[PDB]
Formats: sequence, structure tokens, C-alpha cells
Amino acid sequence: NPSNSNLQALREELCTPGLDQGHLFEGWPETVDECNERQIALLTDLYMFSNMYPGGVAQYIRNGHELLARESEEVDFAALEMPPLIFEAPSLHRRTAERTALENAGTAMLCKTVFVLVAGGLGERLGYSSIKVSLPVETATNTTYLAYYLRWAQRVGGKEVPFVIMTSDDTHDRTLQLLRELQLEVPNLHVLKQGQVFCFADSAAHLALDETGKLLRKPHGHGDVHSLIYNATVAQPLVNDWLAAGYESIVFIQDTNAGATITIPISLALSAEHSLDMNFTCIPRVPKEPIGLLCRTKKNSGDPWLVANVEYNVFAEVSRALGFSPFPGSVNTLVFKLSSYVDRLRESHGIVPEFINPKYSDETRRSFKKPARIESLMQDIALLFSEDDYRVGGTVFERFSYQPVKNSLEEAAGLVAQGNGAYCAATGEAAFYELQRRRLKAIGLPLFYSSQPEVTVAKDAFGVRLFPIIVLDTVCASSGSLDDLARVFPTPEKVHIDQHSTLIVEGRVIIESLELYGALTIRGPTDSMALPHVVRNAVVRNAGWSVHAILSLCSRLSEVDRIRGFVLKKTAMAVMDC
Repeated sequence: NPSNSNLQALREELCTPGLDQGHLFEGWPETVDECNERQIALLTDLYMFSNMYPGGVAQYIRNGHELLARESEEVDFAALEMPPLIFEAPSLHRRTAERTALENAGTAMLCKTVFVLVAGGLGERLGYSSIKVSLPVETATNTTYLAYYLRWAQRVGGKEVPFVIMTSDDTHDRTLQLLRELQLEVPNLHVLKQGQVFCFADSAAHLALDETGKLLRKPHGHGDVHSLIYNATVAQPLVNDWLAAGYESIVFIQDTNAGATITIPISLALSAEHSLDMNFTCIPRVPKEPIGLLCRTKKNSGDPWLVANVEYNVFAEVSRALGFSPFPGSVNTLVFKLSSYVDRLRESHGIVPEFINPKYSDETRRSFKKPARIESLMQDIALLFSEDDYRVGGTVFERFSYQPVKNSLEEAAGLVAQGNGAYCAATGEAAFYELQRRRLKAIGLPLFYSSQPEVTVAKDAFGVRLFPIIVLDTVCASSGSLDDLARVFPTPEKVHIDQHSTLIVEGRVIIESLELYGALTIRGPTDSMALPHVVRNAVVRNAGWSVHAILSLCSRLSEVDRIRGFVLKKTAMAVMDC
């Protein structure tokens, strides 16, 4: 594609003072024509970078110099305080007039929402070698995070719901594989793959090479989501299509937090009630947490206020220089008014402020432990919304609604020892089952069960309980609002599920009355508009399921089993079909 003179022009450019990439052509022939295949490929690699990064590799080097200098300084703001626009969401487990009104309004708003899933990571840190969205939300049904989000989105937004998945080189192919394998059919899905950026070997921004003599590449961060979206097309920009179809909101969700399907409707309702252009999903945080604070900030004494996410370390350091915190913690579920989001997008080309964070060998010598690269964060899009022209706020939810799976069993053990949340696969799964129970109790289902743990994991570090397990699919439970749950159980007081039981429900099912001592699956029509399978005067008793810890001695044991430390034994199961 690029001409020889172009590659030659770039090569000479990269050798000029201030760019100084001479080390890349050490021992090369004078002109392009004389260069071999490998050399021609390297120059083309450098040249093509321009279709990926504004200003190409030359501008990438300059930004590197600017950021490397910037990060050598102390981050500090002239002012830091509470965001003016913070709103408390009502509890997810109390069916109040307010909660009903917000779920109602929010659910209707879901019909005009674009959904964006950030999924560029493998689960290696967790102990899982595949893509994080292929993790099961729970092992009773083994429904993947990917299917869980997509089926919910198609339920609340219809089959044609606009959906974006951001992938990376690590996850892209495997994601397309999973979509096909799960037979997910999502007409308006767009899978956008982030491009990796070049790396700096040193503090002077000399470009790094890999083990094979090729330019090294690393992730540019999830800030890429915005530029991927801005550049996406259907000759029409993707966003133009959304706007023209009457879409009014856009929401960004993380890969392994099932809680989002509960918080999102509330956030939408509150964004409308309080006219918020950007709405951070928050939880109350204790001063000892690896989540950022939502702060009102002012970089320099003259600057206007900006409402953005600020990391703990930074926050503490800025305080001095100038039982939860007064400041909420951001879970990175971001809710936008679409028109505002698009306006900011168009003005910036989806470019959010960047930074660099090199890992050094020592505390002085300033040598890189590994090559560094420029990064950006998806939440930093907030910096593009001035207080003068936009309203940016936070909605504070119960900490229980935040259920990420992000730590390994070993890490969780250490964290718990320090009084911090485990946020591992064991607690993610247990929290999902408990979430279903709290929601069902809110509509009057009489669930009585022990709060004691049923299995202990991580070398007897902590315990979780699982039962009773109750999992309703999207055809059965629809959006999962309390009203939708009440449709499944019209006379809740007649449904008696023993604490050791398992109830799995798929399809258009209505349960009027049931006595369950064991495991039961009820299946109804897969078509939400078909006549429901109604269950009345059912009495089911069997051996049911059980759960036990994986012994240290340890086989059909997979990574999925080992990362949670226990296994369900699915010994017996009754089935009620047509």
C-alpha cells in the first residue's frame, strides 16, 4: 500500500532530533529498494500505524515525550471535593412505590438504549486461561457472562437491540467462536477489536522490539472503546444510525459484573429525572479499596470544575498537598444520554486524555522493568464534559449490587484477611444466587434459609453458601424487574422452596403453587408470546443437589471448578415440560 518514497520519508523523519529512532535501522542499507523483506515489513508496520493512532508513530513518540515528562511530576489538583450531583438509589430488595416507579421508567427506557460490553481480557490472573465473558455467572446453569448480558439486552431491547462488544487481540477470535457456539443471534451486534500500540524501551521514548526483531505491541487501554465507536460504520457512522433510529441512551458495562442488569434501569430512570448527561454507577466505599472515587476536581486554580473518577492513591496524595468515605466509588458501569455522548464523541474523535505508567526496575535508576506504552481509560471520557455545558453525576447503589469476578482464590484469601472484599469466582457465584433470593423475597416469596456457609474455600480461609438455588431465564423473568418477577409468582405465599432446594425455570412459565424439597426444572415455550406453562399444586421431593470443596489432594475438574474451589453435585433432578 505505502510507496517506497513514503517509507523512505518516514524512516528519515524518525531519525530526526526529538524522535531519534535511529536504533531501528542499525545496519540497514541506504535506500528502501536495497532493504530486504523483514526490513521493508518493519517500515510498513511503522507507516501503517497512522491508520490506528492520530498522527501515526511520529505523533505517538511526541506524546510519549510529553507524557513521560508529565508522569515524572506530581499529580495534583488545585481543588478536590464532593460532586454536587449525587443521588441515592433505593434498595434493590424493598418493593417501595419509589423503587417500582424507577424500575418501571427505567425498564421502558431500556427499549431505547444502546449497550456496550468491554471484553478485552483473558482471566489469567483469576486462574482461567480463556476470555472472561466465557466464565459462567453460576454453575447451576453454567450460563456465560456473554449469553447473560446478550439475552437480557435482547429481552429488554428486542432482538434488534444495538449491542457493541469491544475485544482485543487476546479475546477477539475466541469471542466470535463463543457467539457461534452458543448460537446467539444478534442482528445489530458490532464486535470492535482494539488495536495494540507501540512500546517505549526507555525514558527517552525509544521504540521497543520483541524477541523476533519486530516492533513490540501492548494494549492502549479501554479508552479505545470511544474511538472504536466513533470510527465504526454501518457509509454512515454507527452513532448516526443509532440516533436516527430514535435511541436515546448508551450504557457501558464491564465483563464479569452480573449486577449491572439490576443497576442500569435505576440509573436510566434517575438520569432522566435529574437530567444527567453522564451518570457514574457507584457504591459506598471504605477508605481501603482498589476502586476510584467520584470527585469534583479542578486541575489548576483557574480551571472550571470537572466531575471524574480519581484513583485512591492520587486522592490521598492530593488531599495532603492541599463508615465509608464521603466520596462514592465508581464501579465503571457508565450511563449516558446518547445525544450528549455523541456530541462529545464528535468533538474529540473519540480521543480521551492519555497517560503513561512505566514499571521501573529500581526506585531511582529510572530503567524500565518492561517496555511501557501510552494508555487511556474509558471513564476518562468524563473529562470532556464541562460543568458549564453538561450535568455529570453519580448514582449510589448498595455494595451488594457490585459483584465482579476479578481475583484468584489466593488473592481473595489475602484480601479477606485484610477485611477487604474477595471478588473471586466463589463470591460472584454465591452473590448471584443470593441476589435472586433477595429479589424474590421482595415480592413476597417466603424463602427461609440459613445464613451459614455451606462450603469453605481457599484453604479454609472463608466460606460461601449457595442454596437455595433459584435461576429464572430471560423468557421466564423478562427484564428481572420486581413486577416481572411477580408475573412468574402471582400468588407467592403458595410457593414453598426448602433451603436445600434447586429451582431452574426456562421459558414462558407461571408458578402459582409449589412445594419443593429437592431439585426441579420447569420448561415452558421458548416464545415469550406463547401461552404460558402454568404450574399449580405441584409437590416435588428428591435427593436434590449438594456442594462440596475441592480437596487439596486434587479428573473432570476444569479451571472453572478450581477458580471457585467447590463443585455442585447434580445428583437428582425432576423435570416438568409441556
